[PDB]
Amino acid sequence: DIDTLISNNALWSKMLVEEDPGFFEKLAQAQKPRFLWIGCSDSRVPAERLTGLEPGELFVHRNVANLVIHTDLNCLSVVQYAVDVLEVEHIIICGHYGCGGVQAAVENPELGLINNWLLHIRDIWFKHSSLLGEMPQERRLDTLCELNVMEQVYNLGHSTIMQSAWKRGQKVTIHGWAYGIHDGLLRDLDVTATNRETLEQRYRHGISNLKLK
Amino acid sequence: KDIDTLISNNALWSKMLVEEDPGFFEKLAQAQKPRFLWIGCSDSRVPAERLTGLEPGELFVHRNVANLVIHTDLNCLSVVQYAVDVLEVEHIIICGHYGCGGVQAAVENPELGLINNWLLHIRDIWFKHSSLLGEMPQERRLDTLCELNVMEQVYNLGHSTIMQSAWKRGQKVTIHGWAYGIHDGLLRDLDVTATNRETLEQRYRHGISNLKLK
Amino acid sequence: DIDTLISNNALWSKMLVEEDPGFFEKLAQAQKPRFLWIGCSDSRVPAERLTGLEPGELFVHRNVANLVIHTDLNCLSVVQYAVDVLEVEHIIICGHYGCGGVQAAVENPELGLINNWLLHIRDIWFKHSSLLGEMPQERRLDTLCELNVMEQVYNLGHSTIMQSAWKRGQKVTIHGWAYGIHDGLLRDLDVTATNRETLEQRYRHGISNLKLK
Amino acid sequence: KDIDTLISNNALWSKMLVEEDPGFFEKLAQAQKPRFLWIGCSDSRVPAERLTGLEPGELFVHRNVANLVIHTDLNCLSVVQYAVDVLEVEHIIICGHYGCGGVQAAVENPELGLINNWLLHIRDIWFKHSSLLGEMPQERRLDTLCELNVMEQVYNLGHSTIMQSAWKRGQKVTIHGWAYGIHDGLLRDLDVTATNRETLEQRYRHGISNLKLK
Ligand SMILES: [Zn+2]
Ligand SMILES: [Zn+2]
Ligand SMILES: [Zn+2]
Ligand SMILES: [Zn+2]
Repeated sequence: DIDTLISNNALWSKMLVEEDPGFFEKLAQAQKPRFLWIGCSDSRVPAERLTGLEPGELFVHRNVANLVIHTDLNCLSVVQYAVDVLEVEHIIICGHYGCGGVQAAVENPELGLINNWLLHIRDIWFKHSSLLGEMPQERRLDTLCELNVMEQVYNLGHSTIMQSAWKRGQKVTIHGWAYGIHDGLLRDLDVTATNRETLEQRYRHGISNLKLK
Repeated sequence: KDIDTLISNNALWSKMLVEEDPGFFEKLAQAQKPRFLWIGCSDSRVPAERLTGLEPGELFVHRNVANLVIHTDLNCLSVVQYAVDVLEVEHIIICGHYGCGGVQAAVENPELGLINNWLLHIRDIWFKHSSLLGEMPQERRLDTLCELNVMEQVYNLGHSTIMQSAWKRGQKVTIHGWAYGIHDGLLRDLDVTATNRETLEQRYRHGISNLKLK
Repeated sequence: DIDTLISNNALWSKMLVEEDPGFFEKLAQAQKPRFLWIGCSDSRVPAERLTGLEPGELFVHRNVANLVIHTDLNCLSVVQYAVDVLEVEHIIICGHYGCGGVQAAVENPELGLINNWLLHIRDIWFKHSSLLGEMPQERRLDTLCELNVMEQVYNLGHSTIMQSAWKRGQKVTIHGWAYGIHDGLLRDLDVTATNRETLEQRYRHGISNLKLK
Repeated sequence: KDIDTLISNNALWSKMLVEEDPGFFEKLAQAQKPRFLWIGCSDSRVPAERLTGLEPGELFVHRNVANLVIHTDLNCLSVVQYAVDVLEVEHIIICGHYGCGGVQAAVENPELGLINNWLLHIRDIWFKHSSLLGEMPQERRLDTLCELNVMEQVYNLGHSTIMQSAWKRGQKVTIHGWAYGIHDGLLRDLDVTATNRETLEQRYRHGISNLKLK
């Protein structure tokens, strides 16, 4: 309960204050994050734990099914601030196998308001219908999870924010990853782009190397 | 740390667990709906998992700049609706933190670009409480605004059709407004906890009143 | 100038007050609109003029390139109010040939913020690349204008707002139209749907009857 | 009127023009950028073309419920940005109208569903001016709110990065706040016209002050 959490915070804080009174000293030392993590609200496994990144190195955004919608100002505001103000060098979009958002999109359950958000994933399911169709029933949702991350990476790269940052020569690299709850091992979908040209090439080869695998 | 470093940490981290504690992945595999929805800032100075001492999978999370719950932001509203109507979280926490770069930039409109539009929502608050903040010892305004902001977002959340509907349906959901600083990482309950429509209107005023009289 | 407009309003009002003092009396007579028109901000030719509809019969929404984005709360709020509150019986999405939004999307000119909005049209251009590709250069933009309207109609029909209204049995029909500035003659794209089932069928046959024509 | 009726009107209407006045389509064919951006309500009780007496193609238009210019609404902001930076409109008009169903529903929160979230933005205003409206003769509040709303949206527009940037670039753009009623269809300039950042802050207060002292 809320009481338990409050208790935890107290103890947790107390402990650190003693053992490592410097812990809060480091944090007090303004360290601009160098990475922007865009993941799902499910947050099955915190980004910090998966990567060993320490708090302060990560600027974070989370929504249902880790989407980067062309016109979602919430995510775009996070991206623009991180890129233009914090000047992060890396942006990572991470999905996860078994994601409830991804599943709900396909198993179209009348969940309410949230379904509108999920229609963006449904567009993807239909876009890659042949590929998804030509494969085992049990492999489709996971493949869709990967297709989603790749499509969002593509959207991120085409945002005016990224196009303008690359055009002016700023150094920003975007990545697309995914992981399962059975080992928490990150899988690089290999759609890493450092400019507008590689974005296209990596998108193309990524989608095609799935049809081959 | 370059990308390859992060991937290296994960590989090793996962290997040790797989061996050392396979139980970790079993707990995770066990589909247990989150009970809390955390709405924090993208700055994420101290991860909510650390702060609350919760295990992964116990929290449904949403993060945006300066932790806002804008009346018409479908991103945050969709997270909320899914959590409440689908995952049925019992608690929703909006947590801010003193020193937030968003809150600061909002009052110092540094011409940061696109992000400024999002921050005008904090500026509205800065002006709304101009007297309370004007009678403030300057160097204590940004921290106050930080708390004022959290309270306003809690207010907006309680007023969302999502929340009004849930409460009317008689569903058990409590919303909280917290804050903490990076000197102790200690959470301060802003005393704006609401469990229904009535409590919402009251606790809200009796949350702002505190500061304007203390 | 602003002065001219103000002058016009005065005269226009004065005139009517005399000739037809009842004009404002009818308006004063609360007449819930029966149609919702969703068109482009260009508004080359006002909806009222194209259809002969009189003010008050039309509830209206306008954005660049007449889009109905899965997650655009502005348009969705107009739709939900019109459907659930005003109970309009008809919703019409109307595009127009030569639309600057449609052209800008393809001729990808770095126009600023607006380009993010237009990425939704670009998705369509690429979705129907084969069809568009297998046709005259001069016919592509106009065809894209039509494809856009059909895709937005499809989006509208899949919104939770429409799905829930149809499921509960409310009578709502959605249409997709377009017109050119050379004759202002409305062309029915024929994707009219009265329920969730006809929506799918009309979408399918509409897209396919274009490839044939 | 059923759909087929509307299509019939168009067919006939177009035929007569094609014959009677072919010049109409020539004027239209002549690409002449709009000079005004009109932001009105979806109610559209009286089309702006009628109100201003403008020809088609002279106005770039945007309509939403209760004519709002929300800080973070990308729909309206994209229309604005395109009009200002691309079409280079010289004037932007935000026009409200007394009796607006959105303004009314906002203060009477009838549990209309999704639309209520959008209307919370008007409610914020209703509360913001609680005294001015509290010292109002009740039956005159909704019309006041209507005007207050327009002024607030004009304020939000002037503060958008889009507008701030344009003005800083030294681009000539003027924003206006109007309103009218369906008894005379006469436009009332709410006196909140702004041509730059300075004028914006001033005219804004000197627009609200009028009402709170008159
Ligand atoms: Zn997920
Ligand atoms: Zn922050
Ligand atoms: Zn257009
Ligand atoms: Zn209205």
